[PDB]
This record gives sequence, structure tokens and C-alpha cells, in this order.
Amino acid sequence: MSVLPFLRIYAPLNAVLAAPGLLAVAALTIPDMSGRSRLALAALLAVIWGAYLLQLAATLLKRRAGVVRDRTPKIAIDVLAVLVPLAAFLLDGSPDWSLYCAVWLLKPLRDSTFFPVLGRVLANEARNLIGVTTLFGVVLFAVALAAYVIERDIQPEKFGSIPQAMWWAVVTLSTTGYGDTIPQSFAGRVLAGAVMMSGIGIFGLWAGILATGFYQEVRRGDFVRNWQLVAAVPLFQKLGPAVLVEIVRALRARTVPAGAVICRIGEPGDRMFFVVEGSVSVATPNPVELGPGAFFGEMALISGEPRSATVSAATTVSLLSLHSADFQMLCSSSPEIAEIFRKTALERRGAAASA
Amino acid sequence: MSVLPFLRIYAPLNAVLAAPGLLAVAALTIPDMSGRSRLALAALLAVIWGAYLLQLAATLLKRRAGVVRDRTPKIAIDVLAVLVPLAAFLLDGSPDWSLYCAVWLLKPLRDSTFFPVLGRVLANEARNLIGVTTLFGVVLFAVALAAYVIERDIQPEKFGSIPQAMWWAVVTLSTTGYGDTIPQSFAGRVLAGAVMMSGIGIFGLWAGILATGFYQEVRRGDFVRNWQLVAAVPLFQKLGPAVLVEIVRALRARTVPAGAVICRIGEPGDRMFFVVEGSVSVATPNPVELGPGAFFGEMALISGEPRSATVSAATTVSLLSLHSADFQMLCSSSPEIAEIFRKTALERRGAAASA
Amino acid sequence: MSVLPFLRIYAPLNAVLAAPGLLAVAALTIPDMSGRSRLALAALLAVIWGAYLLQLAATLLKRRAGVVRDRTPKIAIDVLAVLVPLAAFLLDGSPDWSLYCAVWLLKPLRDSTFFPVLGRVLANEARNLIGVTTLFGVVLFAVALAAYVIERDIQPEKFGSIPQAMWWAVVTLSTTGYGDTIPQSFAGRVLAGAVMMSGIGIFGLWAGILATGFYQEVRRGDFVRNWQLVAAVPLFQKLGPAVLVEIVRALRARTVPAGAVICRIGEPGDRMFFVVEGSVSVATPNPVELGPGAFFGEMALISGEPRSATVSAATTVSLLSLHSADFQMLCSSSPEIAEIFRKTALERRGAAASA
Amino acid sequence: MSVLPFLRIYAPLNAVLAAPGLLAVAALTIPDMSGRSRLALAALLAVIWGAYLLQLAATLLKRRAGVVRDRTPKIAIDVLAVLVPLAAFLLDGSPDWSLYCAVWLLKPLRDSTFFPVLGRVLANEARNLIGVTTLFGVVLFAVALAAYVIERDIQPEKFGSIPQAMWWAVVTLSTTGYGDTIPQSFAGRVLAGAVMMSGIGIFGLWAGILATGFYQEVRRGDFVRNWQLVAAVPLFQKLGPAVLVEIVRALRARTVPAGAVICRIGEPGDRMFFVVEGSVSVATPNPVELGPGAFFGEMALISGEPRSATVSAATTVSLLSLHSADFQMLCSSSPEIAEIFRKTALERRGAAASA
Ligand SMILES: [K+]
Ligand SMILES: [K+]
Repeated sequence: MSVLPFLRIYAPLNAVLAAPGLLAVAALTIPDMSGRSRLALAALLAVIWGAYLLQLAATLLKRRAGVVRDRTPKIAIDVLAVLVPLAAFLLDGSPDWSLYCAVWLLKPLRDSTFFPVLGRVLANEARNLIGVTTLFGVVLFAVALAAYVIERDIQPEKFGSIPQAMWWAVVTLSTTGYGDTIPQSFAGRVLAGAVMMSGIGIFGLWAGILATGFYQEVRRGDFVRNWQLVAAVPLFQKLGPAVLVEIVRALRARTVPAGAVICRIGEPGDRMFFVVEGSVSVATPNPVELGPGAFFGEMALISGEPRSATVSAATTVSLLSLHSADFQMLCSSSPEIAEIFRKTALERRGAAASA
Repeated sequence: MSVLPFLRIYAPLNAVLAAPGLLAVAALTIPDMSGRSRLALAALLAVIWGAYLLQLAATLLKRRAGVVRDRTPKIAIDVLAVLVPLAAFLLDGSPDWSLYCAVWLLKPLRDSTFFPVLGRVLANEARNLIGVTTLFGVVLFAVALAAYVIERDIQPEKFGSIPQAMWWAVVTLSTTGYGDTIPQSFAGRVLAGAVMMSGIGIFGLWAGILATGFYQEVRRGDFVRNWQLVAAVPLFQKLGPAVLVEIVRALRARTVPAGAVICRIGEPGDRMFFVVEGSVSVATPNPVELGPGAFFGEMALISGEPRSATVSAATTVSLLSLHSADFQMLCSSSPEIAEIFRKTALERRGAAASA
Repeated sequence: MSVLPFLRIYAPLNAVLAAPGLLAVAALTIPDMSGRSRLALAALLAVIWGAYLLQLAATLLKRRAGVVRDRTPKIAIDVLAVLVPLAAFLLDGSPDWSLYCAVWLLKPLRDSTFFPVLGRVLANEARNLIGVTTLFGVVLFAVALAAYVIERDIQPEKFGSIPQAMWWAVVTLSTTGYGDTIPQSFAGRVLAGAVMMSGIGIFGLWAGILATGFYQEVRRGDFVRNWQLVAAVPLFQKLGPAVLVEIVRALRARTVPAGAVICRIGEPGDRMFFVVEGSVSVATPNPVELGPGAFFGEMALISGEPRSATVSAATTVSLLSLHSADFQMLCSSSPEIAEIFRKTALERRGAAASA
Repeated sequence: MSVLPFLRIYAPLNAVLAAPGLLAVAALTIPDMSGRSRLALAALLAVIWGAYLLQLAATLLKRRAGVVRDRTPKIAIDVLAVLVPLAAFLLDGSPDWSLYCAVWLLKPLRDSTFFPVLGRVLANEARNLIGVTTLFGVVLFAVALAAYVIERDIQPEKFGSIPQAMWWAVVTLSTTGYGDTIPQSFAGRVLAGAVMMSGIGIFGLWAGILATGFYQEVRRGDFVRNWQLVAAVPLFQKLGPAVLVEIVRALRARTVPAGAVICRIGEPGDRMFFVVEGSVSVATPNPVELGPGAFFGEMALISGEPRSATVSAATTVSLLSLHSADFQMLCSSSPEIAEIFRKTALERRGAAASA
């Protein structure tokens, strides 16, 4: 609710082309298809093949910033990105070579920031997952077995064995209800009362495990990335030790691209920003283009008024952002700093129009 | 648990008539229907057409408070509210013109406060959504493909292709279990063990993303709306800087209409209110009708007793509300303020009966 | 994890008999049933009828504590508890009179504490529910309509109309997958990708609304009930103002019945209790039976050792309970109090064996 | 995200063999099976039978640490682990004796730490569960009955009775959608709009109850286990009373085995550890092998740089772990301690290479 995410977060074309490329598959997977578009898209693999391959050697030029780096992750796919299709071309003479389009599926995951964020936490809490995962199977066969006791007589063809019922168990447990094979008697139908009760409580916990400390990491992502952009601010030599931890939870940093809008004039003022790198377009008679290490919004927040200028992204600005309460928190936190922002709330009244 | 929401929050008839109006459709959508009610409700569109159209020009009289405003949202539908039916009337000579009742569906969303509250946060966290949304498709085709490996032999008609299985994937993943086409062999049935495990963990996170910071905004909605109604209180010149942030999290403001009940006598006392605008009906021999900027409940909360008066909404009062703990928090926070509320806990003992 | 809930929380037989009573119904609901047990359980209604009716007049003796009370809730069912069966007996001459066993279903809800706890919060946040509830219908017909566009041609019998598709919508949206009627074409199957994505995000929020502030009330239930049992403690004249709010979040009060066990000797010490009313059985050579207003566990918690005595519930004791951390929090909070609990950690070493 | 869990948390073979053992069952459960593997795995039961039985007497040698212990839980299964198969061998002459493989299912739960963690909390909050559990049945039959009103006429074979509809209720309520028997008329289809609305709100709460305070226990598990490993640190005589509670929430302790990696050189520095028992392999020219009661990472965290040494687990080290923010919190908390870690950030610059 408090950030301007822009400049094509889904940026690199190395990520983009997996999407159209994998859609190239399915037309091959269909009988009664004409040969025209059949191979027309077979070329398109050669495009992305050639394309990453065009990118590839530029990547293998790893003399860029070659001091200390760990690029086994980023490189691990680029290698097989072009090898597996190639060997797939020959040894699999039949068209099924295309079935090695399971390969590009990591290329999104190659430069997927937020995916290492995933795997980071699983190596702290999977202790729980396993204890639940076993317990999932505990309750699985504890319950899956109870049906073999019964309907083997009159449902051999469906419940004539154990894993036939283990199948129904997870489908009965995992919120699903396929609806191919269901009991007929009373007592087996009694038991389902506890099952959904169970699995919705189990995944009541288990899926809860994920977002539980995941959110900590994501709420932590807003700090580890953002104890940076702190000393750049010429004002933050005086902030107390315990002051920052209180604040940086809410502060997020994102970038705007050149030419974009930042805050349009007249809209209801509801946030202020901290600039640390780039330049803006403060729409005034004398445009007050503040460069790295600035801020704006106090004019509207102390007043509770609409915007005083159509600030637009003159350049690619690495931004921060902030709403009132947390700035009211700051204004409440120290009278030492509200002095200058009071002055700034008067300086920028004349300095917006003047130089 | 701590608020009196009244005075028709679902107030404007501009919102109301979409509901009965869209129910006008379906009778047209049915064969063997008599022409009587067929067109009788076709009039009802002309009503709401004429009705908003009656409202319309009053809205187009936007000389009301015409200083600085941003009404592209509110106006954007009112325009098409009457145009699309009109052009639909002619060019679509067949009755299908009624199928442009997809149009009024924004009219609720026109004056839907709490909907801009929705779209506000999606422009901060959709960074996550996309990284998950891709990852959803990662795990989709990563898994959806695994079945084409197998049942193409004996299920051409069901699993003779890829998207036929991508269909089963999300239905298998998204908690659903339609139950049209399911495997027959072992290994494909092995794989589903990880799928519900996955999708319930995925949406274990993904849907968790929404309420996660949504609640922050909603918990923030109780402040941005409510740093107002603060200076109006003649007592709050002394409240410390850090004091307010602690408090306003719990305080919500709502309005009661005239004639309604506020707190009935004899009921178990469990909350106190802050009045800031309007008037009440304090049921005493001399009704102590306190106007803008007052409060009541301390008589019962310090004592832990039932109500001392049937306070009823004499007028449309913009209210606040508060339970003990957070007032006990206040009584615990400063002895300076408990002095006067101690006195008030004696003044209103005589002043309730007297003038 | 920190409480001894005992003494039959599901206590009153006024609640108990709805369960066996409503099971009396179904045998009537079955053809080819013998008349023996048919009416044998028809008597059992007359039992519970007579039983509550036996209880009834004792309840109508409301001269007990008749000072100021609000018993429209508790009485509202007792009235109809016996009237509706009675009038049902005559005017419904056929056996269907039994179908007015929808009546007792409130009798559990009569003395269901934790149910007013439910309805309390819905009158603060249903503002959200409605805005979502409309939005549910927004997304309902926004999406439900999209299918009538398509399969009316080849699925008249299933998708020949709108509400026929509104049916499929919520079943498609609400996590269900019945599996009676599903599309055949591509584009309609494209759309479901957003639906489960939607409804799991919608109820990603909407059901989240409930537990969100519900938990606040339940976490608040541990205070409003428990600012009581505070002044009874002869030690708590010195606790700071801000000290209590920190503590009472964790403290829960429950009751143990006479004869029960409280803490068995030798088990790993992990909690301490505060007694405020009743008496115990501290298993020592001289049983140190401490009455109202006492505590125990510090002997094991400061030491981190097993139990020093088999404390058993000599009487019906209204208890409290506490784990270390929050007592370590207290020991960390003030050196003034750890003095006496240090002494108590030596007094009860000799005083447990001696008198 | 902040811990190195290693050394085979799923360690004891007493837990391991339930998994392969119970898979021994199903081949017996299948007709047209050859006798070869039929009994070949019947031996494998005799293995695990003999195996635990081999383990058994060693366990019955409970003279190890025989001072004060509570091993009714751990022993309770070991007894029946070998008895039930044995009596099952004889009295059940037919092969169905194998159906007493419901017995080993507790052996995982025998030494399942994190399972007593489960049952601990259910004895504090099941107050809620019951009030909801009744309420589940309230809403069950309140709604399940509504259908018998209607389709008994034209669906005797499906809705000719009450529990036939109670079946459809939970399946309709519990997110499932089996899809065997569904209404045909309008009004019964109207009602489902509230059902999924209900059950997703009900389990919106009910399953929420579990993770709610479960997480408290699990978040508490990181303290009760970890007020230990505190006094061992020779530096923590000066930490303030309120300081520790702030910290130990994040700190988790786990063990690494000998030979493993701890932090590899060159990787991005993102955490620091506290050693309290064992020894390491700090990869330097003079390996600075610090034994019980040490730490490392400050060199990278104050600098924000990659790793300064390939620390590898020389021995089985009981570890702690910590990220910056919470150490920045510590560096922010007291200047008294940053002095020595400043010095340590210079001592280990020379002392890493030197001795
Ligand atoms: K389902
Ligand atoms: K189904």
C-alpha cells in the first residue's frame, strides 16, 4: 500500500521467452495437425535456443567483475539450456525430442529472486514439516486402513485392497473430493466426519507453517535490503540506536523508471518518500529537481492536504516510501527532527515556486 | 467487538438497484416463458436506466464543492451507465442487448469504499504475487507434463495431450477435485501425494499474502481515518507523543443515526465511548445530553457494574468506542488523567440525576 | 499449553440432551421400520420434553438473585422448548410433527458461552464482510456470465441459462468441485485459471477476516475475565501500572474439580500456578494445604527440575497458570519481587516437609 | 532461514523401519499374487519384529540413568510392539493376522518429539474446539435438515431421509464436493450459497485455532529449550534482565555433525553463530579452532562482506545462530558490548591468519 514498484520487475528477456516457448509444444501433441505450423514453431525453439545461445557466450564472458562470485546457480541451467535440446535432437529421432522442454522451466527460476528466499527458510522449519509429514502418513494409514476392514466384501473392485483406499484417503483428507469411488454403508461414512476435520486442521497447521516464518523472512527482506540507503541520508547521523529497528519494518525501497509519474498533483496526500539516488521532475514554475538524498510529502502530511506538485520520475530513481503514522511516529519520536521538517514545511512553500 | 456501526452503511440507492436489476435478466434467458413478465421487467431496466439517468444530471452538476477533485473514478461508470444500454438497444436488435447488463456491475464498485482499499496494497506486494504466479506455472507444467508421459497410451481421449493434463493439474492442485478424468495406473497416482501437499502450501503462502498486509492496511484504516477526531477532544493537549500510537490501533470511529440505542440500561458494562459530534439521550431524570466532545462509561468500568443510563442516539452522532483494558491502559499510563476521570466518576453520580 | 481445564466444561444436562434427542428423529424417517423402536424413542422426546419442562418451572422461579438481569436470551428458548412440540402434537396429526426438532437446536446455544463471543465481533467488522460479500457477487456474476456466452449452443441442457452457470461459479469458486456439469471447449476452460486463483484469494481474505479480530476478542477474553483474581493476591499492591498489561495476555484462569490431579511428582517441571480460591493436596509428610491466594512451581522453575510434590485438587479450585518465560519475565522485571520468591524457594524447601 | 539443522534429525532406526515395514502389507492384500514375494516380506516383519525385539531387551535394561523417570509413554508401545503380532500369529490362523500392522504406527510416535508438543496445547484451547465442534453440528443439522423438506418427494433414493442429507452437508460444508448426489430444484440450490460461505468461515476460525496458539508453543519452543546455552557464554553476565526476552525469540539451537560444512568462504555473509559445545574447522593458515563457547560472523556483518573463512564442522557441535538485525539490535542495544566485538572485528583479522 506504500510503494511505487515500476521499471519492469519482470525485466530480463532470459525469463520472458520460456512462456511463449513452452506454448510451442502443444501443437505437436495433437493429431490431425497440418505440417505448416507444426514446424513453424519448431523454428521458434531454434530461436530461443539460438537466443539464449546468443546470450550464452556473453554470459560465459565471466571476466566481468571477476573477483569473488558464486555462479554455479546462475550458470547451471545455461549449460543444459542448449545441450539437452542438442542431444535430444539426434538420439531421439522421433518428434518426442521436444518433450525435453522440461529444461527451460528452470530459466525463470534462474534469475528468480524471491526463489532463494523460498528455499532459505525450508532449512530451518522442515523439522516441523517432517514431524507433520510423518504424522500425515500416520493419520493416513491409521485411517486409510479402516475402510479395508469393511467394503472389501461388496467393493472388491474399488476397496479390495489397501492402497486403493490410501488413494481415497488423501482425496478424502486433502480437501478434494474427486468422486470416483465412495462407500455405501453407514460406519465407513461415519468416519469421514473426522477426516475433513483432520486434514483441514492438519493443513490448518502444515500450510500455516509456510507463511508463518516465511512472512518473517519477507518482513525481514524489508530490512536486510534496507539497512542500506541509510547512511546516504545526510540527516541520519542523529537517529537513536533503537530508533531504526522501529522504522525499517515499514520502509520499502523500489525503483521508478525515467519518464514515469511519482505523485500527481491534486490527489489526496497520503505518503512521503525518501530519495537517495537519481533525479525527479517536481512540477513547479522553477522545478525543484532534488537529486540523490532527498524527500517530499511533509508539506501535505503535516497539513493533511492534496499534493503540492506533480512529481514525475525524471530519471531511474531508487526510491523509498513512507506513510504518515510512521512519520507521525518519527515526529512523535524526537522534537529534534520535527524542527527541520517544520522549517522544510516552510522552506519548500517558497522554494517550490522560487529556486 | 467494540463498535456501534449503524446508519445504513449500505446507504446509497445508486448501489442498491444493481441487485434487483441484474435479477431482471434471467427470465429472458429461459425458453417457454410468457411475454407478460418478460417485458414487465424490461421496463425495470428502463427504471434504473431512467433512475441513474435521473440521478445522472444531478451528478453532472459538478459545481458542488468544485475547487480540486478527482472524479474520473466516480464518473467513469455513470457515463457508460446509460450509453451502453442505449447503443445496445439499437445495434443489437435481438433481445441479447440485455446481455450488456455486465455494465451496472461497477456501480456497486462506484461508491465502494473498501475497494480502493483493495487495489491500494496490490501495488506493493504483487512483486511476490508474480514470483509466486510464475512459480505456480512452474509447478504447473513441471507436474502437468509428468502425466502425458504415461496415460497417452491408454487414455488418448483424456490424456492424449498436454493442456488436457494442465487442466487436471490445477483442478488437482487448486483444492478442487472435479472428477471427470483421473488416472488408472500406480505411478501417476503416486504423484498426487505431492500435489495437494504443494497447492495447499502454495496457497498456503499465496492467499496468505493477501490478508498479510491487507490487515496492515485495514489496521491502518483505523488510524488514518482517526488521527482525526483527536484535537476536537478538549482534554488531549497533554497526551504524550508516543501515547497516541499505542491507542489509536484499537479506537474505531463509526456513526449512529438519530433515534437509535447506544447503551441500554442494566446490560453488563463492557465499553466506553468518546463523543465528538452530535447529541445523545442519556436516560436520567434530568437528561444529561452531552454534545460534541464528550464520553461515558467510566462510571461502569472503574466499578465493573451494569449501565447507569439508557443512552440513546438523539441525533446522528459520529462516535468513537473503547473497552476497559485500553482505558485501563490509559489509567495505567498516566496518573494525571485518572484524577479527572475519578472526579468524573463522582461528578456524573450526582450530575446524572441533577443537572 | 499452560492451563488445566477440568470440571466438565460441557456441564449442564440442559445442553447434553439435545444430542441424544435429535438422534431420536431419524428412525422415524425410514420406511420398513418396525413400530417397536419407532415410538420407544417417541417417548424419549417426552422425556426431554418433560425433563426441560421439569427444569422449566424451576427456571421460571426467577426470584433467585432477582435484582437486575437480562434473561431474554436464556429464557427465549425455554418458552418455545415445550410449546412448539405441544402445538406440533395436534395440528400436525401426521408423524411430521417430529420435524419440529429444529427447536432444541438452540438449547445448546442457550447456555453456550463462547457464542455471544461470536456475535460480538460481527458487529464491528461486517463492514468488511458486506464489502467483500458484494464483491463476492461482483466476481460471481462477472465470471458466471462469461460461460453463458459460449456453451449455450452445445450445452443448452446444462448452460442454457445464467443461474445454471451461477451454480457452477460458486462451486468453481468456493473450492468445491462437485463435478456434474463442466465445459468442453478451450476458452471456457481458460477462465477457470483465475477462478480458484480468485476464490482462494477472496476467502484468502474473507475467512481471514473472522479469525483476525476474533483472536483479538479471544486474546481479550483472557483479560476481561482476568483483571479479576488480581487484587485477591496479597502481593500485587506493588505491581507497576504498565506491568499487568504485559502479563495478563498469557495468564488464563480455569477451575479444577475436587479429587483431581494438579501436578504429579517427578514429571518435568514446566509451569507454576497462582491459587486464589479453594484448597489443594500438596503431597508431603506434612501436607502444605494452601488455601485461597497462593502459588507453587518456583521451586522447580528457578532450579529447572522435576516436581517437588504431587499436588492434587483437594477441592474445586479456581486456578490460574503460568510458564517460566513469563515468570522469568517477572523475575527479570523487578528485583523487588524475586527477593520473596527466592525466600519462598527456601521456605518451601523446609516448610514442605515441616509445617 | 537462520539455522543449520543437520545430523539426521530423523535419526533412530526405531523410527525408520515402520515405513518399509508397513509397505510389506499390501502385496498380501492382492489376489493373483505368487507365493514367492508373498512370504519373502512376511519374513521382513519377523526382521523388524526381531529387530525391535533385539532392541527391546536393551530398552528393558532400564538401569541406565535410573533415578527419576516417566517412561510409560516410551515403553507403552515396545510392550505391544512384539506381543500383538505374536498373539496375532496364532489366534488369527488366516493371513489376516497381518492386519495388526496398525500397531507399529505408534513407533514413529514413540520417539516423536514435536508430538507431545501437539497434545500439549489441545488441553488449553479445546474449550474453543468443543464450542465450535458443537456449533459445527448446530450448523450441520440446522442446514442438513433443510433439504429433507424438499427432495424427499423426487429423491427418495438419495434424499429420502435425514442422515442421507447430513452426509451431503459436511461434504457440502467441508470444502469437498464429492459429487454423487446433488439437488435438482431451485430453492435447495439457493441454500448452498451460505454453506461454503459458512464452512470456509467456520474452518476460517476452527483450523485457525490450531496454528494460533500452536505457533505460540513453537515460538515458545525456541525459548524453553534455549534459556539453556545462556550461562555457558562467558560474556552474558552483563546482559540486562529485559534484554534476553527480546533476543531469544529469534535464536534457535541446532546441532551440526562432524565433517559437515558450516559457512563456506566467499558466500554472501548473512548470519553469525554462537558456539557453546564442540569444535570447528576455521579454514585459515593457522586454523583458529574455537571450542565450546565462541562465535563468528561479526567480521562480515559489521562490514557487510562475504565470508572470511570456510568454517566446517570438525566435530558434532551444538550450535546457535543469528542474523544481523537482531545483532544490530544488540549493537544498538548497548555500547558496552560493541566495544569487544569491535575489538574482535580487529583481533580476528590478524588472529585468523596468525595463532
Ligand atoms: K474440493
Ligand atoms: K467431485
